Amino acid sequence: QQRGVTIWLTGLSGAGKTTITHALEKKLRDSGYRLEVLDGDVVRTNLTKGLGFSKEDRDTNIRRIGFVSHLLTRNGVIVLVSAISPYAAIRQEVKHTIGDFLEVFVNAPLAVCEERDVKGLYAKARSGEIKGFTGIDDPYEPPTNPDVECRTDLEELDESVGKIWQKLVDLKYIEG
Amino acid sequence: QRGVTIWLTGLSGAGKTTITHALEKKLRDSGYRLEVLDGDVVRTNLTKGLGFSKEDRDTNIRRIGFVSHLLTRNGVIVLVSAISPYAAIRQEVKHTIGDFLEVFVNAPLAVCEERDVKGLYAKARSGEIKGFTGIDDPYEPPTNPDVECRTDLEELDESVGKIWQKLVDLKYIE
Ligand SMILES: Nc1ncnc2c1ncn2[C@@H]1O[C@H](COP(=O)(O)OS(=O)(=O)O)[C@@H](O)[C@H]1O
Ligand SMILES: Nc1ncnc2c1ncn2[C@@H]1O[C@H](COP(=O)(O)OS(=O)(=O)O)[C@@H](O)[C@H]1O
Repeated sequence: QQRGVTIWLTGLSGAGKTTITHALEKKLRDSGYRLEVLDGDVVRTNLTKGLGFSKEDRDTNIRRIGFVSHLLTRNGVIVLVSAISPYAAIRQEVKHTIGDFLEVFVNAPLAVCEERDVKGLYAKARSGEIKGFTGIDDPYEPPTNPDVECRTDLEELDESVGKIWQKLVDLKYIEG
Repeated sequence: QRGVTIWLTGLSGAGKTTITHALEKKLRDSGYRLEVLDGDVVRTNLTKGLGFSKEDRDTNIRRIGFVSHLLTRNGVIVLVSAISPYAAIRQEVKHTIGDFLEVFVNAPLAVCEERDVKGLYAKARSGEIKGFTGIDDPYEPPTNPDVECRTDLEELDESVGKIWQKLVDLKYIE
């Protein structure tokens, strides 16, 4: 049994949002659930191609992802969003529009993300090669009341996915 | 019942929006699950910021196709109303979506220009607006649409009826 819902992963670059998204996607698909993934890194090559990382463009980006997530959710689809989405007021705006919405705070310390520097972006932010990088010289406003929080430096992947899954069960979006 | 994109293409003023709304009502009143993506409306949200250059119309149509695809493959009936003047781009979206009906809303340029519903034809003729479809920008008519509605020669009910019957024939609806 399946009801529409947007599962919204927010957090720093490198915090592990994509990894959780993919593991959660697999778990859901293997149970027969109907889903769509909207990953910021990927949709910025199509749906939101042309946008940069100014405040205006991040707002446009998140609002556009929210638009598509809303249409899918209200038609019964489970939508997995993975996007830095650093502005709380914008996340709240999307949550309010969609209603069936779960905010997942993928919470890793800045220092941990910077040490791994998976795509080399932190070093480029520090040197000034890149301007306005989230967490270094651009805001990240952490969720104050997320529905699920995953402290990825302190919990195993299965534990993080498990908490999202259990929340979906508790709220009866998927079968227990 | 089955997902499908119903894609209305045609000149400004040809009657696309009127057919869309009438079709939407008929589908909803029969219990069907749908979404409408009207070019005039999505250009205030989904495609806000784009103009009417070739590259912007391509971006516009491709982005509408992106959303239509995700909805269609999840069982939703999607009604698109957009000038979509480039045949190759309509074909590209049709190919991506698969379950796609191209509806040619075909009114003569002269009929659309004489009504000039939004005053845009007069603005195109004076040069107030540049690159207006059918006046100084292309419209490439479908050569093999799934349904054609000659709105200057058909009653609204007849145009809607043909789209409905096509949906029935192809088993998208009961
Ligand atoms: N200035 C930047 N700030 C954050 N991420 C950036 C920046 N420049 C490039 N990126 C890349 O863009 C990705 C973030 O895109 P989004 O999740 O779509 O951002 S968001 O702020 O608009 O939500 C990061 O994973 C990173 O790879
Ligand atoms: N240069 C223009 N050409 C066509 N339509 C225009 C133009 N400028 C403003 N408009 C308005 O924009 C609408 C067309 O938008 P679309 O259907 O989204 O066009 S499309 O070519 O990109 O598919 C028309 O109904 C008309 O009202």
